[PDB]
Amino acid sequence: KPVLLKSTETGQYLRINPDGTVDGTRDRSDQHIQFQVSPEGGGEVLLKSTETGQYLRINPDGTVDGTRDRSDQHIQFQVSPEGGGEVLLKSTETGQYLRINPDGTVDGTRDRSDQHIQFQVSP
Repeated sequence: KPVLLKSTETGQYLRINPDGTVDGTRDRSDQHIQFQVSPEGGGEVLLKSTETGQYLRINPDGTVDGTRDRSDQHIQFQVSPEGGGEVLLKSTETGQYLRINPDGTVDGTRDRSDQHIQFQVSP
């Protein structure tokens, strides 16, 4: 089933836009905030835009975008329970956590103590 990925701090939902950019929004009418979680091998997941088919990618330089390249090694995530229903979403290849900043940009950070990397996943 499609889930939403909401940063607990800003109430912003992760969005992959058709043009490949990734950002945050509070417009729950946006069809582009729905994701399909699917398995990659035994312990990782992919986070796919239901509407566009793009996978969330954290690049080595910390930028976050969408790709349909299934061979990409920067689309695999580990989900860690953070207590209180919240989870962190960590890219396995680079050790970066997904972050939604207050200005609505989305990027990666290795800093596990950052307050903008906690997500609430809802159906």
